[PDB]
This record gives sequence, C-alpha cells and structure tokens, in this order.
Amino acid sequence: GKTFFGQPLGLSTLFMTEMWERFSYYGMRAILLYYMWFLISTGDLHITRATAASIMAIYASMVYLSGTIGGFVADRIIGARPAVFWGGVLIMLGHIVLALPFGASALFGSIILIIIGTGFLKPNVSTLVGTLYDEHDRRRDAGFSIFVFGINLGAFIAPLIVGAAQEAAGYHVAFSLAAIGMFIGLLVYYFGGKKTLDPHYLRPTDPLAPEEVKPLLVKVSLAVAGFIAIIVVMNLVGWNSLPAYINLLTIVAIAIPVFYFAWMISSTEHLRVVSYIPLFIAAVLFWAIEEQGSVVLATFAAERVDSSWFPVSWFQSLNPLFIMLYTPFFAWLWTAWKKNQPSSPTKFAVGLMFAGLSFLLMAIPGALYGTSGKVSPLWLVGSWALVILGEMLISPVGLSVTTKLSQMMSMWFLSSSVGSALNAQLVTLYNAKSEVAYFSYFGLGSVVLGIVLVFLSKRIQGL
Ligand SMILES: CCCCCCC/C=C/CCCCCC(=O)OC[C@@H](O)CO
Ligand SMILES: CCCCCCC/C=C\CCCCCC(=O)OC[C@H](O)CO
Ligand SMILES: CCCCCCC/C=C\CCCCCC(=O)OC[C@H](O)CO
Ligand SMILES: CCCCCCC/C=C\CCCCCC(=O)OC[C@H](O)CO
Ligand SMILES: CCCCCCC/C=C\CCCCCC(=O)OC[C@H](O)CO
Ligand SMILES: CCCCCCC/C=C\CCCCCC(=O)OC[C@H](O)CO
Ligand SMILES: CCCCCCC/C=C\CCCCCC(=O)OC[C@H](O)CO
Ligand SMILES: CCCCCCC/C=C\CCCCCC(=O)OC[C@H](O)CO
Ligand SMILES: CCCCCCC/C=C\CCCCCC(=O)OC[C@H](O)CO
Ligand SMILES: CCCCCCC/C=C\CCCCCC(=O)OC[C@H](O)CO
Ligand SMILES: CCCCCCC/C=C\CCCCCC(=O)OC[C@H](O)CO
Ligand SMILES: CCCCCCC/C=C\CCCCCC(=O)OC[C@H](O)CO
Ligand code: NA
Repeated sequence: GKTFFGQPLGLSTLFMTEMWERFSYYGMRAILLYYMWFLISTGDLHITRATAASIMAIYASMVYLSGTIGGFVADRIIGARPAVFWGGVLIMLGHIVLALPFGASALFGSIILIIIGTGFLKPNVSTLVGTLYDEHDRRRDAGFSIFVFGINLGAFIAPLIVGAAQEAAGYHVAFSLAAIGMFIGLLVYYFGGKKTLDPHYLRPTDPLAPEEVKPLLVKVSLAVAGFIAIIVVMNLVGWNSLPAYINLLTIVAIAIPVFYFAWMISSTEHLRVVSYIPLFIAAVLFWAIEEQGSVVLATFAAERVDSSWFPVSWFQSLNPLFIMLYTPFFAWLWTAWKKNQPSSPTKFAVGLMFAGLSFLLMAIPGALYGTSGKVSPLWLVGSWALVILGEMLISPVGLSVTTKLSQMMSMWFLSSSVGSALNAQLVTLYNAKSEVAYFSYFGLGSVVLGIVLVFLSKRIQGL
C-alpha cells in the first residue's frame, strides 16, 4: 500500500537524513575555500591560496578515508543507528565551530569533527537503507537509487542556499545554515527512525567477542603511536609546516591501498587482483579530476568567470545537478543496451576519457581569450557536463566490478580518497599563470590513460 516511491516507508527517513547531511557537507564545501581566501586576505590565516586549495583536497580525502572505517565501528562497537546519530551530532558541531566568532583557529577543530562525524554517518545510513529490505527483496536496487537521489538533491540545493546566505549575511551565518541543515537531518532521523528502523541496529550486529577487544586495542594503539612518532620526527628535522603535514596525510592516504595491493598480490585468481590495478588507477584519476571541481574549478569560477550577478559558489550545484539529469537516461541506456553492452573496464576507460575532456575543454577559454580576462559560465557548465558523464560510467559499476574480482571492497571507496590525496598535491600547481598548461596536461594525460585502458580492456574482461 503506502510506500515511498515503491519502497518501505523507512526510506523516507534515511533519504531526508542523508539529504540534509549532504546539504550540510556540500554547503560547507561550496564556501570553505573562499572562506580561507577571506581569512588569508585579512591576514588572519597565514597560508597561500595554493595551500588553501591543498587543504580542501586533503580534507575530502580524509572524509572519504574516515568513511571506510565508520562501518566497522558501528557494526562491531556502537551500532549503526547510534553511529548515524552521533556522527550527525559531530558533523553539526563541526559546522557550529565555523559559525562561532572565530577565524582561522577554528578551521582544524571543524575539519576534525566533520571528518569523524561523516566517517560515522556516511557508511551507516547506507547500511540502514539495506536493513529496510529482506534478502530476496527485488526493490533493493530501486531503493538505493532513490537514496542516491536524496544525496544528490542535498548536494544540489546546498550551494544555492548556503552560498546565497554567505553573500547576504557572511560566512558565519552561512556555516550556521550548514549546521542547521544537519540539525534538521538529526531531527528527522531521530524521531523518524524510532518508528521504522529495526531496533536490532541500536546495537552492533557483530559485537566484538571478548578475545577480540585487546587485539583491536593493540592495533589502534600501534597505529596512533606510529603516526604520532612520525609527527615527532617530522618536527625534529624541521618538516613541520602545514604543507608538510598535508604531504604526510597524502602519503598515508596513498600508502593504504598500495599496501593492500602488495598484500593481496603477494599473498590463482591472483591474476584478477592484478587486473584491478588499472581499474583502480583509472578510478583514482577520475576521482581526482571530479573532486577538483570544488577546488580548481571553484577557483576558476571565482577568478576567471563573469559571475557578477550570482554567487560563484553556486557552480558547485552543477555536479549533483548533472548526476540527477543524466541518471534516468543512463538507467534507460543500460537496460535498453541489450546487445554488445560495454564491459566495466571499457566504462572506466571511457569514463576517464570524459573526465579528461572536461579538463581539456577548460584549457580552451584561456588559450583562446587569454587568462587576464573573464569568460562565460558556460565553460564550467560544459566542464561539469563532461566529467559527470564520466561519473555515470564509472560510479554505478565501481563497487560492482571491484566485487566480481572485504579489503579490496573498501579500496573502491578508497579510490576517491586516493584521488583527493593526489589532488592535495596537484591543485597547488594551479594558478592564473599555469591555467592552460594545468588543464591541458592533466586533461590530455587522463584521455591518454583512458586510451591505454581501452587497449587493456579485453585482458581485464576475461579475468
Ligand atoms: C547524453 C549525451 C551527453 C551530452 C552532454 C555533454 C555536453 C557537453 C558540452 C561541452 C560543450 C560546452 C562548451 C560550451 C561553451 O564553452 O560556450 C561558451 C561560449 O558559448 C560563451 O557564450
Ligand atoms: C580516522 C581516519 C581518517 C583520518 C583522520 C586524520 C585527519 C587529521 C587531520 C585532518 C587534516 C586537515 C588538514 C587541513 C588543516 O590542517 O587546516 C587547518 C589550518 O591549517 C588552520 O591553520
Ligand atoms: C553534545 C550535544 C548533543 C546532544 C545529543 C542529544 C542527546 C540526547 C539523547 C541521546 C540520543 C541517543 C540516540 C542514539 C540513536 O541511536 O538514535 C537513533 C534513533 O533511535 C533512530 O534510529
Ligand atoms: C541545538 C543545536 C543548535 C543547531 C543550530 C546551530 C546554528 C544556530 C545558531 C547560529 C546562528 C548565529 C551564528 C552566525 C552569527 O552569529 O554571525 C556572526 C556575525 O554575522 C559575524 O560575522
Ligand atoms: C579509529 C577507529 C578504529 C576503530 C576504533 C576502535 C576503538 C578502540 C579500541 C577498541 C575498543 C572497543 C570497545 C570494546 C567494547 O566496548 O565491547 C567489548 C566486547 O563487546 C565485550 O566482549
Ligand atoms: C585517544 C586514542 C588512544 C588510542 C587507544 C584508544 C583506547 C580507548 C578505549 C579503550 C577501551 C577499553 C576496552 C575495554 C572495554 O571497554 O570493554 C569493557 C567490556 O565491554 C565490559 O564487559
Ligand atoms: C579523536 C580526536 C582526533 C584528533 C585529530 C587527529 C589528527 C590530528 C592531526 C593530524 C595532522 C594535521 C595537522 C594540521 C595542522 O594544524 O598543522 C599546522 C601547523 O600549524 C603547522 O604550522
Ligand atoms: C598504511 C601505512 C601508512 C604508512 C605511512 C608512512 C609515512 C612515513 C613517513 C612520511 C613522511 C612525512 C612527510 C613529510 C614531508 O613530506 O615533508 C614535506 C616538506 O618536505 C617539508 O616542508
Ligand atoms: C535554470 C537552470 C536549471 C537550474 C540550474 C541550477 C543552478 C546551478 C548552477 C548555475 C550557476 C552557473 C550557471 C550560470 C549560467 O549558466 O549562465 C549562462 C549565461 O550565459 C551567463 O552569461
Ligand atoms: C546533445 C548535444 C551534445 C553535444 C556535446 C558535444 C560538444 C562538442 C564540442 C564542444 C565545443 C568545445 C567548446 C566550444 C568552443 O570551443 O567554442 C568557443 C566559444 O563558442 C566561443 O564563443
Ligand atoms: C566532445 C566535446 C569535446 C570537448 C573538449 C575538446 C577539447 C579538445 C582539445 C582542447 C585542448 C586545448 C589546448 C589549448 C592549449 O594548450 O594551447 C595553449 C595556448 O598556447 C595557450 O597557452
Ligand atoms: C599524434 C600522433 C600520436 C597519436 C596517437 C593516436 C593513437 C591513440 C590510440 C589508438 C587507439 C586505437 C583503438 C584500438 C583499441 O584500442 O583496441 C581496443 C582493444 O582491442 C580492446 O581491449
Ligand atoms: Na558573483
């Protein structure tokens, strides 16, 4: 009878929970770079714009990385439903910290809170969506598709609302709106959740057995002690600038999948794991380019686009806008394409090519008009139109192609973390002087690697 778009009613709760969480997150993302520019311009924040850009990327990287851990903590320690709640509380506090009358000094506290908060919430709202369905329920795919629509919806309206708020009432109010967004999500989640969510998920579904507590404790302790020792050594030898710490985080984010690889490849469907390397690298490079929209394209939008009549942060709405527009088309395409459907390796290859084209496109206005002037918003619209076209190919089959080849599964989600970590290095190269070369180089490079993957496509599809 009564459903939410054909799904169990409980989906409406999780849909809105995540919509408002994504609202809070992408509302923040859409103005945080500009906020750091502002803090720099007033002499409050003593970093370069390049470093500010690097912060944005490594921020995203750590958020993605944190998300690969929150599932474990919920499933084994605190439960999925408390994970989402307290995750949301931390996210909200993270935005509240930026709304307070502080400047640069509040940035780190905010970043940590949201990293931890999102890590708790993001994987576990997804988990709770699954719990709405029996094993044999054919609606599961549809329900997640609707769930993802809620994600994109929140990502879409946030830059519009928060960005406008920022320009009208300043950054603190804008960040307060992101906080309020999360609060709304928490209200709907908490009271909505009590009614439709299985009480089972108030507790861990796979709680630590007695003999598991100490080994986990030792693991975490060694990791923290090791990380801290590195920071001590870094400060002793004078590698203690912010870019230095960002490099450390870059190294950590990249080393984690490198080590899982070295593990699996060393430890015979070995051949299959080897086949994932080009797919994973393709995913990483795609996510790198896609995640640069909130950094390099946001920079381009503010410095190089004639946007005198609307908030420049609004460009951040194009990414989720195009996902939502493309989605029913690609949904149709993959069912209608019965004969000769492309392989997932081919989708990755073509997906990366489109990402490459999105940057190659952005090289044109600077090459044609020079970089001193300002250009139409349509250049960015076209760029996002292209990279999202790439996303429609890689994103829906990403988890899929990885699975058909638990550690390796997290690596799919890690590819975006690695992509953002790569960005933390790359985006420091972007400026007005390097603009055309930046877009050309990384655009062409991605296309070439898309072509390389096309050549490799047949091998991979057999394994
Ligand atoms: C399902 C079909 C996929 C097709 C969607 C991909 C759309 C790609 C568009 C890229 C071209 C955008 C460049 C437009 C542009 O820069 O014009 C600026 C100039 O006209 C200033 O007025
Ligand atoms: C639980 C795994 C997730 C990884 C957690 C580690 C995250 C640690 C630090 C976040 C790094 C953010 C760097 C940006 C940053 O420091 O900006 C602060 C400004 O420099 C303030 O002066
Ligand atoms: C630090 C200020 C934040 C204060 C948070 C509110 C504290 C009041 C009650 C604690 C709420 C604990 C509920 C945890 C939880 O699992 O919520 C899930 C709901 O049952 C819906 O699934
Ligand atoms: C129960 C948790 C509360 C969740 C709501 C958090 C946000 C609520 C109020 C914050 C709004 C006021 C902060 C913005 C502000 O004061 O601006 C300061 C001046 O405009 C200086 O720029
Ligand atoms: C950075 C996140 C990585 C995972 C964090 C784990 C938290 C640190 C150490 C593990 C402590 C877990 C508490 C054990 C617990 O509460 O349950 C005990 C068992 O359920 C009873 O046998
Ligand atoms: C600040 C990070 C430090 C890194 C190590 C984190 C250690 C944090 C908490 C250790 C929790 C102690 C484990 C024992 C425990 O909680 O189990 C109790 C049982 O559930 C009672 O039967
Ligand atoms: C459960 C609490 C988690 C505590 C945070 C864990 C990660 C802490 C630090 C990661 C390293 C990032 C340091 C960034 C930073 O502020 O350094 C900038 C310095 O001012 C260098 O001039
Ligand atoms: C899953 C295992 C994780 C492995 C982490 C190993 C990280 C060990 C050392 C990282 C070195 C720290 C980087 C510091 C650095 O690059 O300095 C930056 C500049 O040269 C100083 O301005
Ligand atoms: C009416 C379009 C459907 C709703 C779009 C949502 C708004 C999200 C981003 C729009 C901000 C950047 C677009 C600006 C634009 O396209 O203007 C083109 C004109 O030629 C300006 O010279
Ligand atoms: C459903 C139609 C889909 C068409 C999408 C394919 C787009 C093909 C080429 C993109 C054009 C490259 C940028 C446009 C360009 O260079 O012209 C320069 C500006 O028009 C100068 O005013
Ligand atoms: C299907 C739509 C295709 C849209 C993207 C197609 C763009 C293809 C090639 C654009 C590459 C632009 C090169 C610009 C360039 O590097 O010239 C340098 C000039 O000397 C200015 O520094
Ligand atoms: C400017 C001179 C160099 C220009 C290089 C252009 C050649 C680049 C790519 C050739 C792509 C040919 C497509 C054939 C191909 O990839 O086969 C697909 C595989 O058989 C499927 O795995
Ligand atoms: Na503007």
